[PDB]
Amino acid sequence: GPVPFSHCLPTEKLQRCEKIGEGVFGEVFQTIADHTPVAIKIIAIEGPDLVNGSHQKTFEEILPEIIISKELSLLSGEVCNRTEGFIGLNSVHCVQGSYPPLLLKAWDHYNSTKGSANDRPDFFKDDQLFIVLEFEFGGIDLEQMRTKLSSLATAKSILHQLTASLAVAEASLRFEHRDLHWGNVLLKKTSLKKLHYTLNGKSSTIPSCGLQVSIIDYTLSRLERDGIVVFCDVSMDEDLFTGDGDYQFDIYRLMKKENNNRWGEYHPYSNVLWLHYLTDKMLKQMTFKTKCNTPAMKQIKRKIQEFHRTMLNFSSATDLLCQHSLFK
Ligand SMILES: Cn1ccc(-c2ccc3scc(-c4ccncc4)c3n2)n1
Repeated sequence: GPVPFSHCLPTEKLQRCEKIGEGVFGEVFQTIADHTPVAIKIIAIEGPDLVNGSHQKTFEEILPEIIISKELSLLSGEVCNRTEGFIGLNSVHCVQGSYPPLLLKAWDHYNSTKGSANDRPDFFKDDQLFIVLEFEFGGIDLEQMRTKLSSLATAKSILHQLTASLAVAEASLRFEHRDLHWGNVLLKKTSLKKLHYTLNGKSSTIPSCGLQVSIIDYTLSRLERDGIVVFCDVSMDEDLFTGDGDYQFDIYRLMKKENNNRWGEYHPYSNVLWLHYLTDKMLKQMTFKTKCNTPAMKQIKRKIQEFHRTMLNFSSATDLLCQHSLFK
């Protein structure tokens, strides 16, 4: 059964913890094990207390996120349908105890530097259960990189990586992310010039432009094996479908329109919608350190604009990857 925090986070690992994200779900810390950054996602479960204004998940209610995390991580090791484009999962632990004071330290630093929407997680008792997910460190989200990318060539690499990753997960797992807003796309330096994927036994490469993309956050995600479907049933959620101020909140409505409010079904067109929303962010809200000044550059720009105009007439990330001119 469950282990103390110290089994996941021995002192040295606790001491190098630094907070890098948060949600209603809980907290994400970066730390170092064997000279290697990792991301620790910590989720309180099974307790009656509100956390960040919401009821804690049960073990059952958190299983889907663990299952989907695992399935997508394992694609990096598969043969017919292989991608590294989802965040690697290193380990999952069920932990019991009060929140480590050293994590409160890191939580405070973050709250005074960047400010938190969360409760200070200091009210947990020594019986409190958490799930600790240890992920590879995927880098920084596209939203925080709004002003940080080199050029629209980078934008194309990112759309290519995302399209291939989703297409491999479509082919393998009948996967839909269902929440791939620009907070859920992480970017990391790679020295690899070419990134590799395999779709239904056919291997290809994507120019990195120095970035490795990692997809994160499976809150809303859906996939299946041998006809067992893991999905988040939002048929009755009301809030999710009433946002505005961003194309993001249209996608929730366009998904529900596409799937007739049946979230158990496979509608890979949801992945096309999210890729459309991301293409839209690339063209409208990203600002690049270099514009498209030279001929070849304006070419790429027109191709991404042509992608923006055309991609919604494709049925899946698989259909885009295989049939869209952007990728040829
Ligand atoms: C199921 N799942 C897989 C990753 C995630 C997630 C959620 C929120 C946040 S906020 C920051 C990260 C993160 C950053 C860097 N490297 C990995 C994860 C993050 N990761 N959830």
